[PDB]
Amino acid sequence: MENFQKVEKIGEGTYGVVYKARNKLTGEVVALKKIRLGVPSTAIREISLLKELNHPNIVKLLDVIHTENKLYLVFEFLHQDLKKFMDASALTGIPLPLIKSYLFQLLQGLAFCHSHRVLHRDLKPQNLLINTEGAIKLADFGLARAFGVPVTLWYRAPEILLGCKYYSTAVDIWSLGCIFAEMVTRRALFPGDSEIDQLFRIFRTLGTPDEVVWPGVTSMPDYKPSFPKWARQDFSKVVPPLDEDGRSLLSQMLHYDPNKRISAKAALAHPFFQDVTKPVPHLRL
Ligand SMILES: C[C@@H](O)[C@@H](C)Oc1nc(Nc2ccc([S@](=N)(=O)C3CC3)cc2)ncc1Br
Repeated sequence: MENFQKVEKIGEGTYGVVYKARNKLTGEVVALKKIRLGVPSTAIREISLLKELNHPNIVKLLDVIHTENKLYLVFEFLHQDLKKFMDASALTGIPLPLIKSYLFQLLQGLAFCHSHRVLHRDLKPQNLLINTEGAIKLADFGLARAFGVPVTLWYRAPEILLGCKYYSTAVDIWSLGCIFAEMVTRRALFPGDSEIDQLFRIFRTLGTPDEVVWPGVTSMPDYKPSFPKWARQDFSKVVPPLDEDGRSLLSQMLHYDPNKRISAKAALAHPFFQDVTKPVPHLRL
């Protein structure tokens, strides 16, 4: 920490506080994360593995600093998050080709991390970071598991909400699916204020799941036979004015059954991405 000069606080939550900071002697400008507490050894090993994990759509973890029995993480700094960018574009909306770029790259990031069996688990607009060049990257990949972390529910896959202890990479596709739809419509897709309300907002839109669409669902830990039975709605109603290609890909990203939910790899090949390009955004910094 004495090697770093804090500039401003840019975030807070699970893992504590995040600062924009300058390395007092290199001059490099970084994002510094102080982890919230010595540090268990399994957490050190796992975070060390994450440092290896380099890809253009993943926020580079530059340095792990474990000292005075605290853990600091030093990340590359990007200048804006997707939430602020969505708020600033709320009057016009983000152009579809930039949405498509951002989705494509984000699926590239997941594909990569998933091929290394690394899971995000807590995707949200504040974890997705952009630059002036038209790139977008995922921040905090693998932190949940490295740290054994057990509040925004809005992007939570139904299998987590119904009490699956052993969930898969499919939980990140679900989240990214809810973010895709939010970019398109300019409203959060499932804005739950509690876990049951989150679940029930999902059921009211996609239909109450059952054994036919999701084998095994009724035996899940927090499944209750007393759940109300709502009928599924048309995506044409959910995400106007996304085209049929985009709606087809979204529904596959929002399959109830995690084994039927599209992989990031397969999603990259979806016809929605046939005319993808890489626009640059208008960022006001
Ligand atoms: C993912 C989340 O904890 C974050 C904190 O981490 C990072 N944040 C950033 N940069 C950054 C994040 C937010 C904003 S913002 N849209 O202006 C916010 C309203 C103030 C600007 C830059 N760069 C690497 C990391 Br890692």
